[PDB]
Amino acid sequence: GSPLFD
Repeated sequence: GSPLFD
């Protein structure tokens, strides 16, 4: 849901 933590 973000480039780093979904």
